[PDB]
Amino acid sequence: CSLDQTVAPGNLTLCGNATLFTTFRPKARFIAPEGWMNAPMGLYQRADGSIHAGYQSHPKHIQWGNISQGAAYSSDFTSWTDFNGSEGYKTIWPSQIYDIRGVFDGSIIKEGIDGYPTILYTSTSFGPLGATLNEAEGTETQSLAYTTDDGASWIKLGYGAGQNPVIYEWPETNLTGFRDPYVFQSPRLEALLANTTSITNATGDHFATISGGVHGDGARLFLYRQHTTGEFIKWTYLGPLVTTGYKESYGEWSGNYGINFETAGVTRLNPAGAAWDNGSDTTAVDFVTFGTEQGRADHQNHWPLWAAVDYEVRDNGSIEAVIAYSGVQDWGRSYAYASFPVEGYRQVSVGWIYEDDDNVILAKQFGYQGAFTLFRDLFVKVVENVSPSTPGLFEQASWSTKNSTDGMSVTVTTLGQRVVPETLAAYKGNSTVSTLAPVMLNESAAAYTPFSSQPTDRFYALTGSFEFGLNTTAKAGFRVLASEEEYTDIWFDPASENLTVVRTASSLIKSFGNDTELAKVKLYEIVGAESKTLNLTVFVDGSVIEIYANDEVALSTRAYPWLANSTGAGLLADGTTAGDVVGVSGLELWDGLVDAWPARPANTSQGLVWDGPTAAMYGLFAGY
Amino acid sequence: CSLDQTVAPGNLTLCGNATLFTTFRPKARFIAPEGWMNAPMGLYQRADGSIHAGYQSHPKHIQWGNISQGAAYSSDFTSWTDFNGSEGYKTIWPSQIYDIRGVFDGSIIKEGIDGYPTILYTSTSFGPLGATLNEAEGTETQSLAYTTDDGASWIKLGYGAGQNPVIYEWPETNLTGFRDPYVFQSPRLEALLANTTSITNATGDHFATISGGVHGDGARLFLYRQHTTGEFIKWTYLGPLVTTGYKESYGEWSGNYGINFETAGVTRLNPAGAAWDNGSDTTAVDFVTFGTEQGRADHQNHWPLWAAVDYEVRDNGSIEAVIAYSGVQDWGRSYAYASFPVEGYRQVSVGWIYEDDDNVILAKQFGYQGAFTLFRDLFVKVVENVSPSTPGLFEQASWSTKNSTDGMSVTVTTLGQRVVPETLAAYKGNSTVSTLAPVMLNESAAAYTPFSSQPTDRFYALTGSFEFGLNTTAKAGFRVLASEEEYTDIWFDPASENLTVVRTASSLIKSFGNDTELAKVKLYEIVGAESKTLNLTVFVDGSVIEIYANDEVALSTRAYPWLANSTGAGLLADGTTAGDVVGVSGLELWDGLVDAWPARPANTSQGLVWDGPTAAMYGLFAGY
Ligand SMILES: *[C@@H]1O[C@H](CO)[C@@H](O[C@@H]2O[C@H](CO)[C@@H](O[C@@H]3O[C@H](CO[C@H]4O[C@H](CO[C@H]5O[C@H](CO)[C@@H](O)[C@H](O)[C@@H]5O[C@H]5O[C@H](CO)[C@@H](O)[C@H](O)[C@@H]5O)[C@@H](O)[C@H](O[C@H]5O[C@H](CO)[C@@H](O)[C@H](O)[C@@H]5O)[C@@H]4O)[C@@H](O)[C@H](O[C@H]4O[C@H](CO)[C@@H](O)[C@H](O)[C@@H]4O[C@H]4O[C@H](CO)[C@@H](O)[C@H](O)[C@@H]4O[C@H]4O[C@H](CO)[C@@H](O)[C@H](O)[C@@H]4O)[C@@H]3O)[C@H](O)[C@H]2NC(C)=O)[C@H](O)[C@H]1NC(C)=O
Ligand SMILES: *[C@@H]1O[C@H](CO)[C@@H](O[C@@H]2O[C@H](CO)[C@@H](O[C@@H]3O[C@H](CO[C@H]4O[C@H](CO[C@H]5O[C@H](CO)[C@@H](O)[C@H](O)[C@@H]5O[C@H]5O[C@H](CO)[C@@H](O)[C@H](O)[C@@H]5O)[C@@H](O)[C@H](O[C@H]5O[C@H](CO)[C@@H](O)[C@H](O)[C@@H]5O)[C@@H]4O)[C@@H](O)[C@H](O[C@H]4O[C@H](CO)[C@@H](O)[C@H](O)[C@@H]4O[C@H]4O[C@H](CO)[C@@H](O)[C@H](O)[C@@H]4O[C@H]4O[C@H](CO)[C@@H](O)[C@H](O)[C@@H]4O)[C@@H]3O)[C@H](O)[C@H]2NC(C)=O)[C@H](O)[C@H]1NC(C)=O
Ligand SMILES: *[C@@H]1O[C@H](CO)[C@@H](O[C@@H]2O[C@H](CO)[C@@H](O[C@@H]3O[C@H](CO[C@H]4O[C@H](CO)[C@@H](O)[C@H](O[C@H]5O[C@H](CO)[C@@H](O)[C@H](O)[C@@H]5O)[C@@H]4O)[C@@H](O)[C@H](O[C@H]4O[C@H](CO)[C@@H](O)[C@H](O)[C@@H]4O[C@@H]4O[C@H](CO)[C@@H](O)[C@H](O)[C@@H]4O)[C@@H]3O)[C@H](O)[C@H]2NC(C)=O)[C@H](O)[C@H]1NC(C)=O
Ligand SMILES: *[C@@H]1O[C@H](CO)[C@@H](O[C@@H]2O[C@H](CO)[C@@H](O[C@@H]3O[C@H](CO[C@H]4O[C@H](CO)[C@@H](O)[C@H](O[C@H]5O[C@H](CO)[C@@H](O)[C@H](O)[C@@H]5O)[C@@H]4O)[C@@H](O)[C@H](O[C@H]4O[C@H](CO)[C@@H](O)[C@H](O)[C@@H]4O[C@@H]4O[C@H](CO)[C@@H](O)[C@H](O)[C@@H]4O)[C@@H]3O)[C@H](O)[C@H]2NC(C)=O)[C@H](O)[C@H]1NC(C)=O
Ligand SMILES: OC[C@H]1O[C@@](CO)(OC[C@@]2(OC[C@@]3(O[C@H]4O[C@H](CO)[C@@H](O)[C@H](O)[C@H]4O)O[C@H](CO)[C@@H](O)[C@@H]3O)O[C@H](CO)[C@@H](O)[C@@H]2O)[C@@H](O)[C@@H]1O
Ligand SMILES: OC[C@H]1O[C@@](CO)(OC[C@@]2(OC[C@@]3(O[C@H]4O[C@H](CO)[C@@H](O)[C@H](O)[C@H]4O)O[C@H](CO)[C@@H](O)[C@@H]3O)O[C@H](CO)[C@@H](O)[C@@H]2O)[C@@H](O)[C@@H]1O
Ligand SMILES: *[C@@H]1O[C@H](CO)[C@@H](O)[C@H](O)[C@H]1NC(C)=O
Ligand SMILES: *[C@@H]1O[C@H](CO)[C@@H](O)[C@H](O)[C@H]1NC(C)=O
Ligand SMILES: *[C@@H]1O[C@H](CO)[C@@H](O)[C@H](O)[C@H]1NC(C)=O
Ligand SMILES: *[C@@H]1O[C@H](CO)[C@@H](O)[C@H](O)[C@H]1NC(C)=O
Ligand SMILES: *[C@@H]1O[C@H](CO)[C@@H](O)[C@H](O)[C@H]1NC(C)=O
Ligand SMILES: *[C@@H]1O[C@H](CO)[C@@H](O)[C@H](O)[C@H]1NC(C)=O
Ligand SMILES: *[C@@H]1O[C@H](CO)[C@@H](O)[C@H](O)[C@H]1NC(C)=O
Ligand SMILES: *[C@@H]1O[C@H](CO)[C@@H](O)[C@H](O)[C@H]1NC(C)=O
Ligand SMILES: *[C@@H]1O[C@H](CO)[C@@H](O)[C@H](O)[C@H]1NC(C)=O
Ligand SMILES: *[C@@H]1O[C@H](CO)[C@@H](O)[C@H](O)[C@H]1NC(C)=O
Repeated sequence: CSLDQTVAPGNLTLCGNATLFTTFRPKARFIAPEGWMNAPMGLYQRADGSIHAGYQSHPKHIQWGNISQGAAYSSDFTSWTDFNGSEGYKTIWPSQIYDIRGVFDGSIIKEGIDGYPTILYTSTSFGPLGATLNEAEGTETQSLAYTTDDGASWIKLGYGAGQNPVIYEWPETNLTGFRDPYVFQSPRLEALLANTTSITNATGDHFATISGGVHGDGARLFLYRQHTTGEFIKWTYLGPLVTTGYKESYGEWSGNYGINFETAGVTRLNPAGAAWDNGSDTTAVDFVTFGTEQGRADHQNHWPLWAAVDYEVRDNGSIEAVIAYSGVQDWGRSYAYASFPVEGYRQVSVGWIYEDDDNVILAKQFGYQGAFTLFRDLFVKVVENVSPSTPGLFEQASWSTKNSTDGMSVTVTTLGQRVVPETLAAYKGNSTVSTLAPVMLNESAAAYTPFSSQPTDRFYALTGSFEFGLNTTAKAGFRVLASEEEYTDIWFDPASENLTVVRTASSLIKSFGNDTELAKVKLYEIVGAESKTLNLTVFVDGSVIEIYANDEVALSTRAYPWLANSTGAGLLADGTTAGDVVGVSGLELWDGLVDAWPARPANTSQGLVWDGPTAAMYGLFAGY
Repeated sequence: CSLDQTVAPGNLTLCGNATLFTTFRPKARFIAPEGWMNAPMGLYQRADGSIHAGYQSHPKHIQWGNISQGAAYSSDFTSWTDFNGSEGYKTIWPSQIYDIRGVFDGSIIKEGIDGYPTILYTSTSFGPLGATLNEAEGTETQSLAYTTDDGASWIKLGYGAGQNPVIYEWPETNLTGFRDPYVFQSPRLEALLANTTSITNATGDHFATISGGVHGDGARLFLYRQHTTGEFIKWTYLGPLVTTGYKESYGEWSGNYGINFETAGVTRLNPAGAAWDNGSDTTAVDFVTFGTEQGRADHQNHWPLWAAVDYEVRDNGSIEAVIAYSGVQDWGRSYAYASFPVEGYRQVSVGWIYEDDDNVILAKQFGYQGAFTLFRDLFVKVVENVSPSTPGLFEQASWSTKNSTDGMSVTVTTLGQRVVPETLAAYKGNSTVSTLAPVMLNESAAAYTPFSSQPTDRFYALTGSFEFGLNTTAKAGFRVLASEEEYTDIWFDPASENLTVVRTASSLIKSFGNDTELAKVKLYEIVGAESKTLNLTVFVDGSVIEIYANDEVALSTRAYPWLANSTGAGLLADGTTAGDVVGVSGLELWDGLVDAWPARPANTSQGLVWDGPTAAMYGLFAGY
């Protein structure tokens, strides 16, 4: 096997384990030291202000199995340090009959057992497990563990009656799934339920949702309430919080609700960030975020969605979250978004970006799979003075509209997402920053125009504001990871409202995915404006391309160019003329970003192992 | 609930957990501190000469489950000390996907991994498990662990390819079972296989049997050989060592071979004890000991058997053990005999005595279930100058006969069993010993004649030699645990050759078993003798009654009299007359025996617990 990146790639399947470890690997984001990772889990801000991040982990393997919590910490979301204990960077692992099949996703009770941070997680045991299988009660249960050393280790409650698992009875029959407990406090829900606590006897200050669905009848998010404040064993099922139909879609801007929910969370936001009011803040909005499965033909059958909801109290002392509008958290190769509270009235969200090697052709050669997204502040995005002639504005798809008294302008409300400012500041400050001159794209514009300053490697950020005419048919955007022979094109086409990532030339290596990514972006036209603007920011980090538009739309994807010089970037233009012009301004290149794992050497592989012939006998894990 | 043992028992099912802990509990033998125990395991003589004894254990429960190795040690087989570590008296427990369903029986490689004592044990995982179920490959595998601290703790090899489990492929299809690996060295088998090692490539100095069978086609003992000396991962299947038919019986003296073997072992003995010759000792005999299941209507469907075998070498480099004669290791409520080598050319055997509460009526009230038998030296019993007119002598059922040159006398050979002398010496020396006058049982004999000295509690031993006429129809024996209203009768009836334990009056508590126990005993008549003699020794230890006849026949059973004064003992006589007389001599009572667990308080209960509703969901363990 040749690793010569100045010539065409050979047959890379002949290369040894982890021989391509550094070739495509992100350096500026959260990623496991090696091996398989998936969903973020156990996220919390520790007492010292640092962030604890857990993740679903299978060290020394490149497929899922024996799933455990790997963990690390950071003071700024950006520069991280691994925990190191008796199980390396793992801090929770399968060890008991109730969780031996996997320590699945879980979330944090900050003041839990004996006052310590406490995780409620899905403990899995034997049997068919999956939304398309005939799962039985007991295969997925919910269990507790607590930490006396700020996440270096966790102590599980004992197995048995009145101990672990703490939630095991299915709340309804024929579930498609029963996992991913999300624990949260909610002055809002407490106020809504306060007149019904005699019906249920549940008066605790923590709520928990469990994600699932019902066979043949769509997804469900089940709401539990802690029975008594300061006691963590008894959780009382109230009722279904979110109920959607079998492969129901709210429309083109909203993905598809599939057959089963995963990793669902509940939050309340206002324009500044997290809102902890009881309903009295008229600017605050209740949101649910959730993954759905089997409602999508590609992207591992997974949609990471969100919905704004209006809560209604049922007669039996439960809550119906009625969906008001519904959107997409990320349109690309990401899933399993977890959100958590951060000091200063913030709610921060992070997800998992999977690879684009679904046939597992070069996974062993990588020696790892997966990374996180960047950490994102959630908030209510409010756009004032929106023109009523904005096309499709009153579909109110993934946004709400409020007319002015005179009917001449509209206020638009939707979910806002932006990269946490700590990361943007660290990235910019550690990079070589080039502030680029504005560019008018007209009849003289080439299809591709390289920036006047170029990246030096596969670790950079780009930003720009693209000003379009209101009736434009021109397209513009950014080309990244570019040489003559390999490149990835990020286009926005205002006439169709489509942001695309064209990957037909992303790599000479043909086994990686090359399908076109697509997001919908609504340019809310402002009253009196004779143009409409797209603010586009792109992070390039090894193989990750993570795109943000207007602090609203996110699209994560993957590109794996072979050639060492496929690092360039610049502007894309199509159909720009003397009359149909695209003005690009606020252009900036940040070359280098940050080394996110300063204590790690370049190659943190420990090799790969095979579980042997028993893996197929047990039938639980691939074994590699 | 009343614990008044001076009046009739009330409804004892109303009593709390462990309220009857001391009432019926053995004090002079190996028993767990509390809870459930079954099979002995991991038996070995440590480097300091002490004995390490493991056992199948489920603390704080009174039914089987989460099965683990509990352990203790002794310098003399008699006075024991518990290990105490992070898991109390447990030293191996379910902890990995491959053994999470139970750490089943295993045996010791004394010089194993890195020179340390090493256990090869059955590691169980999920799925139907049992001889009457449809078990699949992987549910029972065989795994290694080693100890660096003389049995205080064990370190398992890692899970995976080339590590644990080390034996997982079924050697034949449709097995009824695949467990209880018995590792042993054998100069005999090495010599027999030495000319065939090119066929198999297996040249190690350790052999291992695995116990099982084939659906519809009887039991099997599978023989493996360590592939290479000093290496413990690779074990090569040679072939079936013992093959018996579906519920085949060798006859009235031999139990029934059932459908599946459990806890099988292989040894070689001579008249003095263990034999380590290569075949050159003409006095040595090869033996297999084994449990069988589903060949018996009662006694938990279990026979603990043994067979003398003659080894034949197969063309494919394996061994057929052809059964020469076949007997019973214990005729009562015991099973799961394990044997192990002890210094001074000894092979020592010990089994598990279960309770007689098969409907689980008072198990919670006990707070424990099970004990060991006494430890027994195995040897070849040889009886010289046997008269050819001994009835049924040439059936050669569970013995062999060799005629003298002149045909006027016979040498009889069979398996000998006797209590280890360390235990007999300690028992006698710590007891109040009464040497009783000989008694002729004739026309004046009462049905029951109390001994001139009486026991003071339920912990004593009796011995006597009963001399019968060659054509007697009289019966005699011992009554034990006796008051006016409760008693247990041990009879021998030479005319039928039956040793019985009649338990119709054993207890006023009606929920315990009351069926009559039965053993066959052959009194080998000596040339020139005008009488035949039964040497009968009985140990009474709480509820255990353990009977030995002629250092050959063993019968363990249970009696649970309620009354505090049901402790007496004496002679039984039936049909003795002026002409048909039974002479009893060598009579001795040992009152008190030994406190086998001197560091333990009287009540070592830690209470009982319930696993909760998930026990029924997982379906593996009762949960209590
Ligand atoms: C099948 O069998 C399995 C094996 O038996 C079984 O698993 C075992 O289950 C039991 C029962 O649930 C578990 O026991 C619990 O353990 C908890 C602690 O767990 C952590 O620590 C242990 C032991 O720690 C040591 O040993 C290891 C090994 O050598 C070392 O690594 C450590 O350094 C440490 O060593 C020191 O201590 C040793 C002696 O113990 C010394 O020898 C040594 O020199 C050192 O000094 C670890 O083994 C655990 O690891 C395992 O589990 C983790 C996950 O948790 C895994 O990641 C890991 O891989 C291992 O599998 C773990 O790290 C105990 O806290 C717990 O005791 C509490 O609960 C019980 C009730 O259940 C009470 O009786 C008890 O009193 C305790 O409750 C009190 O305290 C807590 C807080 O401390 C309070 O919340 C509570 O309210 C209560 O308060 C009381 O006291 C207060 C203070 O005084 C007072 O204020 C209050 O008022 C009140 O009175 C319990 O002992 C055991 O860990 C499992 N073991 C394993 C290996 O899994 C399995 O379940 C069975 N399966 C089935 C299906 O049945
Ligand atoms: C799902 O995930 C699970 C979790 O990841 C996974 O289970 C884990 O599997 C791994 C991999 O198999 C296991 O790792 C092995 O561990 C062996 C030791 O195991 C014992 O000790 C550990 C750790 O001990 C400490 O930590 C605990 C907890 O705090 C304390 O209680 C102890 O006191 C002790 O603490 C000290 O050390 C800590 C740091 O480690 C310090 O922080 C602390 O301050 C103290 O100083 C225990 O956790 C184990 O307990 C568990 O298992 C037991 C049963 O074994 C249970 O009863 C218990 O409940 C727990 O479950 C246990 O007690 C290692 O020996 C082993 O490493 C050897 O093998 C690997 C290859 O596999 C080699 O890479 C490595 O080099 C070692 O091999 C060398 O050494 C041996 C002899 O020592 C030689 O035989 C060998 O040939 C080789 O020799 C080499 O070195 C020689 C010397 O230099 C040289 O001469 C030679 O030439 C040669 O070079 C390995 O690390 C891990 O234990 C499992 N953990 C658990 C919790 O189960 C599970 O499998 C996964 N499942 C699936 C389906 O995938
Ligand atoms: C003495 O020791 C015991 C341990 O053995 C210990 O714990 C008790 O253990 C017994 C079992 O021995 C448990 O009994 C079972 O209880 C089930 C119902 O339990 C519910 O109601 C109870 C009564 O109010 C509550 O106490 C329970 O609370 C505990 O558990 C919950 C979790 O559910 C936990 O949140 C709490 O904190 C408590 O820990 C609980 O709410 C019964 O379903 C079960 O019934 C079986 O057994 C009966 C008697 O044999 C039958 O009548 C039933 O039909 C059924 O048995 C059948 O058996 C067949 C054959 O196997 C099978 O095929 C059928 O399907 C069926 O199962 C049983 O009665 C008891 O709950 C438990 N108590 C606890 C934990 O508090 C004691 O605490 C200990 N005492 C002391 C003082 O220490
Ligand atoms: C690089 O990293 C790997 C870990 O990923 C590590 O270990 C190797 O891992 C691979 C899997 O990635 C193993 O491959 C499998 O091997 C099976 C046969 O193995 C036997 O032959 C080998 C070749 O001589 C031996 O090396 C093996 O020895 C080891 O294992 C034994 C225990 O059996 C142990 O005693 C020894 O000590 C060694 O540890 C062993 O004797 C194959 O059956 C298996 O085949 C599957 O995959 C193929 C390729 O995809 C297909 O062609 C097959 O059809 C089959 O896949 C199918 O998949 C579908 C879909 O899932 C399924 O439905 C079908 O049923 C079917 O399964 C596979 O090839 C490899 O054995 C293992 N090597 C080891 C442990 O040494 C490497 O060591 C590491 N390299 C380095 C240098 O570190
Ligand atoms: O680690 C468990 C936690 O992860 C979640 C959230 O993702 O559950 C994920 C889940 O499967 C993930 C898995 O499967 C996906 O990809 C497959 C191949 O394209 C596709 O067929 C599946 O429909 C899709 O779910 O991802 C990897 C491959 O990327 C694959 O090996 C995994 O199965 O994990 C559970 C058990 O595998 C599944 O039920 C579940 O969908 C969260 O819900 C869990 O807590
Ligand atoms: O601990 C596992 C090791 O023990 C052995 C040797 O005994 O396997 C025993 C075994 O079952 C023991 C068990 O069942 C017996 O009693 C039942 C009730 O009378 C009867 O129906 C069964 O046929 C008989 O096997 O004993 C207790 C009750 O005394 C009961 O709970 C147990 O099942 O353990 C395995 C799993 O339970 C069985 O497959 C096996 O027969 C040894 O072979 C194991 O290493
Ligand atoms: C990039 O590398 C390729 C292969 O070495 C080469 O053909 C090309 O000219 C290089 N330079 C570029 C794209 O500027
Ligand atoms: C409360 O009512 C809802 C709507 O009928 C139902 O789905 C839920 O199961 C009920 N909650 C209970 C029974 O706890
Ligand atoms: C909102 O404004 C638009 C444009 O003026 C108008 O068509 C629509 O009827 C208004 N809606 C309401 C509720 O007044
Ligand atoms: C570089 O990044 C580090 C780690 O995130 C950060 O702490 C530091 O402030 C950055 N340097 C700058 C902004 O000069
Ligand atoms: C824009 O995207 C939609 C999917 O939402 C698709 O149907 C349509 O064809 C696209 N149009 C163009 C011009 O890209
Ligand atoms: C034994 O105890 C019972 C009940 O207290 C009593 O009736 C009997 O007389 C006692 N004495 C004996 C058997 O010698
Ligand atoms: C050796 O021969 C015997 C008798 O045919 C057979 O049962 C056994 O499986 C053979 N051993 C092998 C194939 O290893
Ligand atoms: C053994 O001795 C008996 C009695 O003398 C005789 O009947 C029998 O035939 C003898 N057997 C042999 C093999 O000589
Ligand atoms: C009493 O028993 C102990 C423990 O088995 C033993 O060591 C001691 O020798 C015995 N006492 C005698 C024989 O006097
Ligand atoms: C002796 O035991 C056998 C069972 O081996 C039985 O068939 C026979 O009836 C018994 N006879 C007497 C008199 O007890």
